[PDB]
Amino acid sequence: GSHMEKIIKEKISSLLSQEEEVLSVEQLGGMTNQNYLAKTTNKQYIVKFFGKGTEKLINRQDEKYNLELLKDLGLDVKNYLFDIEAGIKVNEYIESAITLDSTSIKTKFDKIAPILQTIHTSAKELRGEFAPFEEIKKYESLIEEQIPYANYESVRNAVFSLEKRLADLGVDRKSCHIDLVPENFIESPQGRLYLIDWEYSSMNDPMWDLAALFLESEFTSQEEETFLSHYESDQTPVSHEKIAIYKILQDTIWSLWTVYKEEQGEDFGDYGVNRYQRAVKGLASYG
Amino acid sequence: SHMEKIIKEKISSLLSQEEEVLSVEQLGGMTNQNYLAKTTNKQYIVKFFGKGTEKLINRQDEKYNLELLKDLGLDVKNYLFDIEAGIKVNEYIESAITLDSTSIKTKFDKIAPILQTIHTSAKELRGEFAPFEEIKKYESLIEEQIPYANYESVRNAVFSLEKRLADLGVDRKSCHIDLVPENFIESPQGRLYLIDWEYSSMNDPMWDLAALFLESEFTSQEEETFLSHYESDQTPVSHEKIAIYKILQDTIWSLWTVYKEEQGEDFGDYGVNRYQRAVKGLASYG
Ligand SMILES: C[N+](C)(C)CCO
Ligand SMILES: C[N+](C)(C)CCO
Repeated sequence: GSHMEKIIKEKISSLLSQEEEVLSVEQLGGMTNQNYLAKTTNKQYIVKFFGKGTEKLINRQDEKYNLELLKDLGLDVKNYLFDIEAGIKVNEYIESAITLDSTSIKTKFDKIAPILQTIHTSAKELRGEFAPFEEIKKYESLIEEQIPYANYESVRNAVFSLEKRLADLGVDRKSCHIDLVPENFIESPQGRLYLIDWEYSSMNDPMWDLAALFLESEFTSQEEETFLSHYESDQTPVSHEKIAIYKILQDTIWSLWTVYKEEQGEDFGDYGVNRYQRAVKGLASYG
Repeated sequence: SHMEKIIKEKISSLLSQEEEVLSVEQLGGMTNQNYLAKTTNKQYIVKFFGKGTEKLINRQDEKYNLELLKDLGLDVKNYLFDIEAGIKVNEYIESAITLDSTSIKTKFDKIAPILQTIHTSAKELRGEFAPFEEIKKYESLIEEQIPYANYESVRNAVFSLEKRLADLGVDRKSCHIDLVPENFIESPQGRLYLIDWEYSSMNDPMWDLAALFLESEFTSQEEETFLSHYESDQTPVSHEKIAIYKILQDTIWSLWTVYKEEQGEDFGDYGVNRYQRAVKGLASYG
């Protein structure tokens, strides 16, 4: 316990049917939000309190709209409560589910590719657009201290030169998840894969999501080619160069996100610097 | 030579009063019979349509297509196109550099915008290049049995790619269809010409890219570099489609070779080597 325990009980009893009590409340990991697992008599619930500083990062009204909008696709787990004023959301917790990792993900291509095809060709108009260069400027002005990363102004300029390349290649605007870390995929006992945690989801080019999938799980070149044969279709075209560019933009943006989050109280060790350095490496190989 | 005579006869109407034919030599070439006529002030390519090629190429469409493609300024000047005589006469670019599989690798910045120009031309060429239909076409034209080993099984494998292409999406654009490096000619004034449009037809642009890569044996790094010059919002690129079209080209042109050899040509090992590269491609693709 206890006051956090009290709040969590104070906030999920309205979901508890006649004759039901909370057995235990456990803290979970997580990067964006303050997460808990509430175990009850009948079932378990994921409780997510909006993380430190995230109000500037995520439009929570947009997120709520997007959760409702995407429900019929059946990709995510259920949301039981989404209460913006209280700063809380409660999701279904899938029992005996397996959370994917960078190793186990390599065995699930035939399940992941159709999930991504589903969202990318859904025609869903999400509230909010992910404009990568605008996002960089966003994190720049949110960060109070100077950005700690070496040679930033020059790296930033090299990164911004990619905007013209993207415009020349053509940028698509489709519903995207935006954050394809392997832990966002869970497999239930029946063998059904779910894609969870849509809080960053926004309109973007689908090559962003492919880049994220590949980067976050460190796909090999062969693995990328094999995944792409699962994914590529008339309705889901693939540009390899766009993927390479979005990998650089992602490392750039999330390294900045890390600086912001760490000013808001977090500590992610070397997460931020490692991503930044990978962006620099990506730039050198690209250019 | 009676050859001398008919050549003089044909380009006669192009020459003036004391303008004369200095010499005539035989050129290389795989589809037609080609000759260089050197005259007082101009040099001309004289092309006699190859034996049996009327079955392969619609010459009336080719003439039409020539006219339609003129305002793009890609080809050299055509002076004569006589279907009845079975002859065309083009300008021969003096002291031009004919590109080869080596020199083509230094010309990406000139080639990519040529291919962008044709592929985004919005022009409706007469003739559609449907590769699986083209395979069936060659099979019907070939009189003896196709000599290639295990052909039925290989053909089966090749035809299994029709459905893959349909699932990837097939575009329909004006294409050159025959991008051997020798079809690129560099003038001493600096411009690159793309010549010999006789196979040009509506097709997926990934076919032209596959032909360019395959005929000059691009390395994968060279392909990637080339695609950096070519890829754009208007000219999107699919790596898998390029790989499939390479297999299709090797198959089709191996059959073209059997057909041509039945007309009396001898291309040495060209046919079997292309067929076997399709076999190799199919193995590497699966
Ligand atoms: C959003 N990050 C990519 C920074 C990790 C969160 O899943
Ligand atoms: C048409 N081939 C590809 C067989 C060679 C002619 O350029």
